[PDB]
Amino acid sequence: ALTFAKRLKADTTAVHDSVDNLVMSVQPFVSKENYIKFLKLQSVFHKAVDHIYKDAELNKAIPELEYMARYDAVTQDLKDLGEEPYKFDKELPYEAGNKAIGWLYCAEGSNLGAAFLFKHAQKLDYNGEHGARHLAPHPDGRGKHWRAFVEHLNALNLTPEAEAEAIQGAREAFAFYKVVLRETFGLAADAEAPEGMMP
Ligand code: HEM
Repeated sequence: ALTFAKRLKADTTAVHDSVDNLVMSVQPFVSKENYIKFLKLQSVFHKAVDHIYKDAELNKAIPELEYMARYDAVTQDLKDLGEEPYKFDKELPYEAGNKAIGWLYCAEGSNLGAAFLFKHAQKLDYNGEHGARHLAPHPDGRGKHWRAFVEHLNALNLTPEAEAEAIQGAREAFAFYKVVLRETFGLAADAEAPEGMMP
């Protein structure tokens, strides 16, 4: 990998796939009840990167970053389902520095992949205007919007030392996501999708 954005993906594809498999494994779209659990998980994760999107310094290296946050859309999705705002039990990670960049990558990247989730959400009468607001595509199209975001990432001009932290940060973001998922769907700690399952 000769670029920052590509190295991130490279060092996190395995953990990313474990996330994809685990989410699918818990049947988020099998019922309104389960979907609600999926929204709560999403809520927590996006609440946890809300301070990163609105990060002064980061908004200098990346334009309109703050406006890319999906936390509100998720809370509104919860509203549409008859649920009041959800709040995590434990303490929410509040990452900063280069490791927080990894978290940003994780959250922003998840948009790129919400297409699949968006499609299955729409099978439950949940679309970008109701219930699946947080999954709808960026007005400019997931592809474009993302490739652009990528330029900004590769633009930070982080040193190998910096990337190392950001990448470790991206792994930790993916790890947290699974911790919340397990708790939200009532699984044991360290629970994973059936071994051998492919995304
Ligand atoms: C079962 C649910 C999920 C599915 C089916 C899924 C699927 C995918 C797919 C197909 C892409 C393709 C993007 C493209 O090349 O156009 C992608 C990208 C991405 N996903 Fe997932 N994903 C899921 C959940 C998540 C979650 C919950 C996170 C993180 C908390 C995550 C983070 C990312 C990241 C960071 C990227 C960007 C990868 C890159 O560097 O191009 N995904 N995902």
